[PDB]
Amino acid sequence: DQLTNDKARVEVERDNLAEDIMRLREKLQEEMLQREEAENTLQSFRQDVDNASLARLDLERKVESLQEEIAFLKKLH
Amino acid sequence: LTNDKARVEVERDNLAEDIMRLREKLQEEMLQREEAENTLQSFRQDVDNASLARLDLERKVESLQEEIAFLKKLH
Amino acid sequence: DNLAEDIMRLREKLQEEMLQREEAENTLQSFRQDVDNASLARLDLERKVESLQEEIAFLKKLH
Ligand SMILES: [Cl-]
Repeated sequence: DQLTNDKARVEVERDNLAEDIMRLREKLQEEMLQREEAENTLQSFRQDVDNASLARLDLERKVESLQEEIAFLKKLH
Repeated sequence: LTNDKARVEVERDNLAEDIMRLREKLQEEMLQREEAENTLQSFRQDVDNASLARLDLERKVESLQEEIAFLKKLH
Repeated sequence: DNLAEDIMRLREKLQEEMLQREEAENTLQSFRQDVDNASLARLDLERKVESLQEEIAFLKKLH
């Protein structure tokens, strides 16, 4: 009968909508995870950069000292 | 046949709830995305500053090397 | 009918978010390369500074 077919069809449409929403949800969650990993990696990079800043500071101090010494040695000559 | 209407109302209500949750999670995702963006720009600034600083440091080191060579030539 | 449309809308917005995230991770990779290069240059400058200290010590020994 056409009635049962129409009923089944309506149910199928409902199922399509629900599935579509599920598809969006899951993809969104994938984006969430990837975002999280990206954040972690970026933070590691932050740490690395900060350490590099420390080392660079030390090297700059050393270079200043060397500049003073060279300055004096040039004063001598 | 009011039951037929009731069932439809139930289905639509459930679908509506799903849509809501989807919207909320999407909004949160957008917020976190904003966060990540700001953190990214900040990190870029840090990288640029670091590069500039060590460029200056490189030039200073080179100048030091030159002065050293010049002083060593006097001996 | 506000379900089949609000679904397409959220889908489009989601796609935009995905593209955004892609651009973001690209930028992140670029940052990775930057970090590597920075490390190389840093080590190089460290060795240079060491050498400078040695030569300075030499010049000081000459006096
Ligand atoms: Cl450095």
